[PDB]
Formats: sequence, structure tokens, C-alpha cells
Amino acid sequence: GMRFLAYFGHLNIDVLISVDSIPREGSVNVKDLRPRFGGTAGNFAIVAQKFRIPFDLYSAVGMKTHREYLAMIESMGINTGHVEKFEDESGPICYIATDGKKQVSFMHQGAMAAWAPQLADEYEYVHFSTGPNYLDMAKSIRSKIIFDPSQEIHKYSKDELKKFHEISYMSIFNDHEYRVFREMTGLSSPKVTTIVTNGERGSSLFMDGKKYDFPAIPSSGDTVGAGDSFRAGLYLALYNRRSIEKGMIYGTIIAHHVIDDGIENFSLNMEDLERETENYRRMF
Amino acid sequence: MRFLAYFGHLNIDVLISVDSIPREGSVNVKDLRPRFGGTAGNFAIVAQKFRIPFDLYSAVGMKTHREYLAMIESMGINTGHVEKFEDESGPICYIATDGKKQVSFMHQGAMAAWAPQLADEYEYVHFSTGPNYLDMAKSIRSKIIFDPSQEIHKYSKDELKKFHEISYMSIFNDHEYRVFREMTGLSSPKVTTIVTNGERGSSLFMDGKKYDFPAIPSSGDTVGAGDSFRAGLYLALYNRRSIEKGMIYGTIIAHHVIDDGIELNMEDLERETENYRRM
Repeated sequence: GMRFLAYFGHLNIDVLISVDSIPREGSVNVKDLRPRFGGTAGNFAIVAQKFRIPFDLYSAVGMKTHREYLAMIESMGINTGHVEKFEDESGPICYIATDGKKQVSFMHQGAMAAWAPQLADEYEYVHFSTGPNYLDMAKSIRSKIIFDPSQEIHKYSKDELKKFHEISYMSIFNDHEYRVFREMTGLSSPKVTTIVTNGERGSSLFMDGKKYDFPAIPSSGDTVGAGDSFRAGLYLALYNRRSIEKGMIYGTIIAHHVIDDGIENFSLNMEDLERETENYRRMF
Repeated sequence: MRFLAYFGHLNIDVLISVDSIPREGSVNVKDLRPRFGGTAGNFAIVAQKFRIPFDLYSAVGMKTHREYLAMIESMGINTGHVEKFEDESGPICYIATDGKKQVSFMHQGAMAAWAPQLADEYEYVHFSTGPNYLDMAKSIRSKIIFDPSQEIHKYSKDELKKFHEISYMSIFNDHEYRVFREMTGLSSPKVTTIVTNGERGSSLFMDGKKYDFPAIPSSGDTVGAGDSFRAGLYLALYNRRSIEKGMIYGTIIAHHVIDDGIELNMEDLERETENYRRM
């Protein structure tokens, strides 16, 4: 039987290393050390799971570093059957040294660089975010493909970018990545329906040769994973067979609540979401 | 009464290899691997190969040190006096390297939450790196070996002089001995003192004399060379040999670990020791 969504991304661990001053060379004392479990797949999964959106998470992790992350998401009821587990690898893991006035990130792909993804079953939607060899999978399947390259926009050639975009049902970018895309490809406007997020300011939808703007709801809190909350709202709409406008609004409202409340203490009933969505729609 | 209580770090070095360490932003990690080390760890590994009876005193955070404990336990090293903090991580050092340059981010973690208590009576107590061990040292009647190492700077002028005066022996590398003399204002030692100087060997300051022990020409991994030397020193002390014997034992064991690798018969050591004496 055909499933709803296969979602491809990273289950990244950020090791946050807080120091007074990052030196040029030599040692410095770590004031605070803590991990943050995230990445493109992880942040989506955690929010999407809270809404009971069906999805098969596709990723690759190194068991030298990712045992606790796997245990956490599995405890939330998230199926890790399509997450490749490399016993003698570490990663994806990023060591982030910070003083406030500077930041240095040491990114170890590890397991994600070792992975040869294979699409198991047939899906209505396949979301390709960060990771290896996605265009080879994209080309061969008949699913509605969402192209979401994020920080990996630079690894694709001009023809790979135009190809992946043209075969996609929708492409998603942030403001910077859209400029890089247009520039790398030579496309002035999108060939397919395209979402361009713009952090605190909101997001835009390029569709039918027109640009529709979705202003952000004022928020105050942790913005880490706000894009993934937004994507979870989009899929909530798609799952319920709602309009893309509805999906943009759902994403906007959900991103806002997760920033303000935090995903742990965040609940939201569909009745509120729907009322808030029609209010938003009438106002703009 | 037990032979030795050895205080130090069970340090995990997270070696992060990159093509170039950036001023800001990200960089891809070419190679990522752990190295289990520290003063307590490197000593414990070598000392256990010679079956020297010691009680390792340390503090580790279970968030990061479970595979380290696993390794030393599989070598037969008892971790009964290694404090195990469930909520803490560390001691752990994140070392970013590009060949030309290096940056270290040291997290004491469990070592910063440790309040050491000395359980049994010991003949020898070796205080290397960790908390201010002077409060313990003051109270005990054991033969104290003061080995401040990279933490020489944390002790005040009076603390350095005190710890040194109460010690049976003090041990330093060349840099730490300079630091020691400048902070305390002492031109020469007050108690028997060993000063190591890598490839140039080591010196024993005893009875107002300096006895030089040139190193045995080696080529290999120098990580833990000083800790191997200390294991040879305690091998002679365990077998009731003289200090001169310990210096030679240390010079030979260090050399063998550099050349032959960590992963020696007592009769072989006794003959090699005799051959060292005759140049």
C-alpha cells in the first residue's frame, strides 16, 4: 500500500561549547557544554509527530554518537526503521564553539557522507532536504517531490538545480538560498510552485506567476527549528487535503506557537488552528 | 595498608581534523576520533601492564565516559575509586587541528564537581591534576608525590612551597620547574625532585646533587611518555629498589612504549637496566 510522506534529512547533534573567548590558537576553559538534538529531519519529525502526521523518516546516523537521539525520538513514537544505523561511525555532529561576539562550527557528516539511500516503498510525497544522492532518487520516482536543499544548495551544479526544481511539485528556500538558486540556474522566476521563507518577516509563495506574502505573527523565543515547524504546518494541510494557502497559514501559526511556547509545552487543537487560519486569511 | 593511591584525570580528547580552522562560520571535519588519556588514565594503562597494585582516584561524567571506563575495566583496572556522576559529562577536551594550528576547548565537568575523600591508608599517594589536593595532602601521613603538571599555575606561591615541602618527592617537566622556581622564589629544591625534559631525558635532584639520566633514542607516539616514566618509577618503588633504579626503569619503559607501542619481562627489565648503567 502507498504511504503519505517519506522525509529525507539530517538527525544532527549540535555540541554547544560556550567559552569567554575563542582563541586564535591554544586552550580555553569551557564555561558550558550541552548537546542539542536537531537537524532537518529531526526538527520536522518532532513537530510533525505532535500533530500525528504520518511520515517515514529517512536518514543515516553513527552509533558512536547517536544512540541517545534515537532513544529519544523512539520514546516519542517516531519510527526509525528507515534510519540507517552505522555501528562504527559517528555523526552527523557539529561542534559549535561560541563566545557571543564570534562562533566556529566543526561539521562532521560522518554517517550522512557514508549513506547510499534507497527508497523502500511508494509514497504520495517525498521531501528531499539535506543529504546525499537525492537527485538520483528524485528522477526515478512518480511521487510529488518537494525540493528543500537548505544549506546544501552549493553542492548541486546548474543542471542538477534546474532539473531537481523542474521535476519538483514544490521547491522551498530561505531568502539567501533563493538568490543562490536563481543565480546558479539563471532562472529569474520559478518554473514550479515555490516557497521562500524570510525568518522574522514571514514567507512568500510563488504560484501562477504571482507572489503571495505571509507576514509572520510577532514571536519571542527560540527560533531554532522554526522552518521545520513551518514545514510541519504545510504537511498538516497537505495531509488534510487543504489548500497551499492554508498550508502557508498553518506553518506561520505553528512556527509562531513553537517559538513562543517551545515544542515540549506546545499543544494546539485543530479548532483553534482553523479559526486562527480564517482570521489570518481575512486580514493577511 | 595498600601500596598506592593515584589522583588524576581520565581525559577524553575529541580530535577534530579540518583543512583550515576558520575565524568564524563552519568548516567540514575530515577526521573525528577520540583519544582516551589524561594523567590518571595514561598511568593506569602502563602501570597495569606491569601488574603494579594501585587505586585510581578520579571523577568522570557518565554522559561521555562510559566507553573509557569499559576500556580500563577490560584491562583489569579497578574503577571503584573513580567517582561516577550520572548528570555530568567530562573531563573532555575538543581539539580542533589543521596541522599548522590547533585550538582546545577543555571541559572539566565531573572533575569540577568532585570532592575527593581518601578512603584507606596508603603508603604512597600521588597527587597529579584535579582539585586542590593540598587539604588532603596536609592531613595524611603517606609518602606524598606532588605532580602538579599543567595545573601548576592554579596554586599560590605559599601553596606550591607547602605542597613541595610536605612531599616525599616532587615531579615536574622543564617548563613547570621554571614556573615553580619563579612562583616560589626557590633556586633549588627542598625535597627530592625529578625534572623531566623529553628527548633530552630527565634529572634527579637529591642530596644537593643533580643526577642526569639521558633518554634512550626513540621514534613513535610520545603521548603518555611521562606517564610511562612514572609507571617505571613506581615499579622500582613497589619492588623496594632505589630511586636511581626507578629513574632507569622509567627511562626504559617510556622508550618501549614509544617504539614498540602500548598494545616486558621482569628479568628482561633487570638486564636492560644493567646495560643502561654501562652507557
